[PDB]
Amino acid sequence: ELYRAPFPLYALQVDPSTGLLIAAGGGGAAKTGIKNGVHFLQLELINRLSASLLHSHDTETRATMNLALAGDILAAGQDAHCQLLRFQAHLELRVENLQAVQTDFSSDPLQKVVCFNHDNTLLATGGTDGYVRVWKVPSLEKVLEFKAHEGEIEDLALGPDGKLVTVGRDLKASVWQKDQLVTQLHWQEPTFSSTPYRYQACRFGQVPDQPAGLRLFTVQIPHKRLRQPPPCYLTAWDGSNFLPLRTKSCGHEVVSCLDVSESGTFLGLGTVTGSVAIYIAFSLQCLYYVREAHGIVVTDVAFLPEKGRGPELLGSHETALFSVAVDSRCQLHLLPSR
Repeated sequence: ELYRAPFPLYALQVDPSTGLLIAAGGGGAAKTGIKNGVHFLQLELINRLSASLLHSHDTETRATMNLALAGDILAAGQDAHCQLLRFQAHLELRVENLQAVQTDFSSDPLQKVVCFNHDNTLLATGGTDGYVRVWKVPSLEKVLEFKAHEGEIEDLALGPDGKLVTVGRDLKASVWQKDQLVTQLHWQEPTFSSTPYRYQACRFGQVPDQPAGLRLFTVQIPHKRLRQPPPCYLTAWDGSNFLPLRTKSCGHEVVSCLDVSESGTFLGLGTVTGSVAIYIAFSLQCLYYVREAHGIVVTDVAFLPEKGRGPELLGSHETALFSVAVDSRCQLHLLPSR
């Protein structure tokens, strides 16, 4: 393992400019110290890539369940709230709290996903109540609010030219312009189909050097767990036209997380069983798979950035995926050179 935190990990971000690995989680059973927080780790090449705790930011009783990063600002989902933090280096790290706002309002509320728009002027959130809410940054003035799904929101993504994709437990995947529905994705719709599929993740990526480059990547999983579970699928969509270009089965292990490299070249997957995979995004070809790399659900994955401090750390290797899990561990996954 690269790092073992004092609590189960739920979310990961890698800052290209500072070279910091930001791992967040909670629900840790510990007498004194810390049960919930965000840990900032300095990545340093040594003799071999290595991680080291720089700053431990305590979140009191609130487990950080998701993260988004925008320059020096970190947005952190905690219970039914989104908290903002500013972080800067000097090696010391100064971490200021900024505003927070409640983003979910069910009878058992929880924020499930957060991300920025491109210019980091807006923040979009989604949770158990089915409402997408959009907030100005850093003021957290609410600018939009609308019902996106009839159940919990599982993921969302702000794409280029303003488009928002959302996926819920209501089996629908919806594409929005502000609060207006542009279209839905209809992949999900035989007679003896043992289970319907639901979309579990959604990410835009811009595949570099490709003229038909703009993509939306989704993951579909069986809605019901079955004795023999059917496979999960990874689907590449045209990012502008929303046509399904390629659908690849990606195993019977339930996919728990997706990430696209900053470049748009690579996809990372984690599963409920703790497995980790790297795919080539243009063709959905698996480059790397390790079964049960963790003991338990992989909660998030994140590539080493191709810009900033990343290249120096990567060395001869082609890319690096970090994974985190409920086992409180952060693993490194290196692709071979060339």
